[PDB]
Amino acid sequence: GKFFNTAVSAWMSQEGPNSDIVLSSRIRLARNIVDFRFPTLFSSEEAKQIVALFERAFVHRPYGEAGRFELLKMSELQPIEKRVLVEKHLISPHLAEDSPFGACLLSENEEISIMINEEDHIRIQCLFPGLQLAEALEAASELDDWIEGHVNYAFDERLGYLTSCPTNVGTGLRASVMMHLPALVLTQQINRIIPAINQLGLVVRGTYGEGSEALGNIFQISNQITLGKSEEDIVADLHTIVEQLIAQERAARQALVKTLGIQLEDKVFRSYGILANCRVIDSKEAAQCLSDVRLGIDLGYIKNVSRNILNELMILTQPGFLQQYAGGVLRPEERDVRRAALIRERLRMETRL
Amino acid sequence: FFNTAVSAWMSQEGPNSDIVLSSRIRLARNIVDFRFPTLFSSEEAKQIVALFERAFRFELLKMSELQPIEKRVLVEKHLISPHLAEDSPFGACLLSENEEISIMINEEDHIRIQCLFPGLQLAEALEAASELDDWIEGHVNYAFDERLGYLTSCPTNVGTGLRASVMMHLPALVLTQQINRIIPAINQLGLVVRGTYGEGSEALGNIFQISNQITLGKSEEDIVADLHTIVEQLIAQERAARQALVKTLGIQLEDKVFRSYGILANCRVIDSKEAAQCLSDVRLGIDLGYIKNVSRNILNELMILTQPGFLQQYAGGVLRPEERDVRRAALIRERLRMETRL
Repeated sequence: GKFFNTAVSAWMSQEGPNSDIVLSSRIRLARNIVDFRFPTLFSSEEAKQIVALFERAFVHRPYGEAGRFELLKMSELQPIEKRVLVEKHLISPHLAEDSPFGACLLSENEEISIMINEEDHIRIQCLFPGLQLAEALEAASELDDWIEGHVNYAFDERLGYLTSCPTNVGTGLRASVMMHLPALVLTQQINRIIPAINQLGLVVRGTYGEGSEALGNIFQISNQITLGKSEEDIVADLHTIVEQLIAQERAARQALVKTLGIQLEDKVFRSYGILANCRVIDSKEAAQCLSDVRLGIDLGYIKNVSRNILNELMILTQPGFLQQYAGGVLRPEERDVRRAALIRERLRMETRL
Repeated sequence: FFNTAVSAWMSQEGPNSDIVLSSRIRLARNIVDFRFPTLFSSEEAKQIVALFERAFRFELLKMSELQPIEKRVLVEKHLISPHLAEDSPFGACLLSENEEISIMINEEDHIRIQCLFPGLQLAEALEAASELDDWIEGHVNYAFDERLGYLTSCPTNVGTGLRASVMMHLPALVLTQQINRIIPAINQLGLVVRGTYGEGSEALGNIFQISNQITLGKSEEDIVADLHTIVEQLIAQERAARQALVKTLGIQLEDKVFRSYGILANCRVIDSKEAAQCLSDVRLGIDLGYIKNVSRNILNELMILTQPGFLQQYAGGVLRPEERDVRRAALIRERLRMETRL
C-alpha cells in the first residue's frame, strides 16, 4: 500500500522554514452537510450515504499538482492499516476506532487528508513541513471552497458552521504546530510556558505518551478560540507565539552549550551510543534518546546522522509500524526487542552512507 | 618498557585466560653483609645495585635515574611495586626484554624476584623464578636461618619469602553477589583476596588478586599447589555463574553488555568507577560471545592505560581532575575505534 509504506511522505520530508524546531504545521476545518443528522445522532445508513456522496464527487478526482484523491474506506481497512494511518498523522484515533463507516480522502502527495464521518461529517486537513501556517491556511481555504461546490455546508449567519463539537463552534478551524523543545524541557521552562500560553488563548499537548506526558519532547501548540475571531487572525496569533517559542528554545540551547559544554556533548553521544547498540529499549527511553540525538545533530555535535531520524523513528517505532516491521503481532516483551533492533538497523544504515 | 601497556609476551593467550588474567611468583631475599633496607644507608643501597649491575637480555633501570612519571608507569604495568617507586630512592629493577621477569633491588628486601605469566601458569612461573633464584644464589649469599628461613623485615614474607598470586576477572560472581561469601571461605583455606583497583574494599572492574597468606612452614610447591586448586574451583564457579546468567537473563544480558559498549565507544566524559564497570561488562560480553568484533584484551590493556600515569602520558602533560575524565573517555573511544576499523 502506497500510503502505508512510508512513515513520512516525500511532501513532508521537504525542508520548511524553521524546520530544526518546527516539525510541521496543520490546518483543520470541520463542517457538517445539510440534511444529514450530526455524527452524534445519525444512522449507519446516513453515514454510508455521506461516504457515497463524497465518492461520487471526488474519488479519483484530480487536484492539480497534489495528484488525484484516493478514498480509503474504514469499512474496507484492516485494524493494522488504520493504526498506521493514525501513526502517520493522516487520520485521528477517533476515525480509526469509533467511525465504522468513516473514510479518508487522501491526495496522492499526502499533503491533504479529508476525514469523513469523524466527529463532524467533514474534517479537512492540510499538512506542511516546518512553520508554514499562512501557506497551510491558504491551501485549506482554497480546498474548502472547492469542496463546497459539490456539497452544501450547514452554516448559520450568527453561529457559523454548525457542529456538535463545542471546541469547533464558529469557524470550525483548528490550527496547530508540532515543535521539538528539548532545551526548554531540560531547563524546566515548560511548566512556566504552558500556563502563560493558555492565557494568550492557545493550548499545548504532548504528541506522544499518556496524560501530561510529551515523549520525545515533542509538543503540539494549537488555538483555543474558534468563534468571534477571523481565521486569519486566529492563525496570525498562533504564528506570533510560535515564533516566540522558537527564539526561547534557541536561546535555551545556546545557554546550555555555554553552561554545560563537554557535558552536553557527552549527554547526546551517550544517547546515540545506547540507540546504536542496545538490544532492549522501551518507548519512554527510546523517545528521550531520540530527542537527545536530534539536539546533538542540531547543535553540530553529532555528524553523519540525518536529523530526520527523530521524525521518522518516532513514527516507525509506534505499535502499528512496529508490527509491520516485525511481520506479525508482537507480545509486550518482543516489542522492546523489535524496537531496539529497528533503531539499531537505521543508525547502522546511516553510518554506511 | 614505557611504550605499551601489556608486552607481547603477556598479551599471548594462556590456560584459562578467559577468567585468569595472569599468574605471579615473587621471591624475597636479603644479602649477607648488608643491613636490611629498613636500616641501611644510601651508600649501602648503591653498593647492592652495583653488585647486581656487575652480575648481569636484562635491562637495568635505576630509580635514581627515572622521573616520577616513569616510575608510576612501571607500577601501573605491574612491573615494579609502589614501594620501589615511592620509597626506594636508590632502588633498581632488572627487566627482561619480554617483561616476563622483573628483579627488584632495594625494595622491602634487597632482592625481590618476580615472574609474571599470562593466564593460569603458577607452576611455570615458579620454575622460572626458581631457576633465576638459583642463578642469583651463585653470585651472592642469602641471609638464611635454618629454622626461620630467608631472613626478611616484612612479616608477610617470613619463611620461604614466597608470594604466589593470581589475578582473576569475576564479573558473574560479583553480579550475583557471591563474593562476600567466597572470601571468608578462601581465607579459611589459607589465602587472601584483594581488589586490584580502587581504594579499600572496592575492586574496580571486578578484578581480584588471590594470593597465599602462609609463607612459613609449608613448602613452596605445596603453597602453589594449594593456591592453584582453589583458583580452579573459582574458575569453575565463575564459568557456571556465567552460563546461569545466560539462561536466566538471555537478551537482557546481551542488552547490558552492548549498552556498556555503546557508552565506552561514544561518551565524552567518564570517571574511573564507571569506566571500570563498563570495561568489565564489555569483557563479559566478549567472553560470552555476544560482542564478536572486539579483542578480549581490551580489559587488560585499558584498565592499565587509563591509570593516572599512562593517562598523563597519553595527554602529554599533567591533568586537572575534570580534564582527566575527558582524556579517559577520549582514550577509550580511540582504542575502541581501532577495534571497529579492523
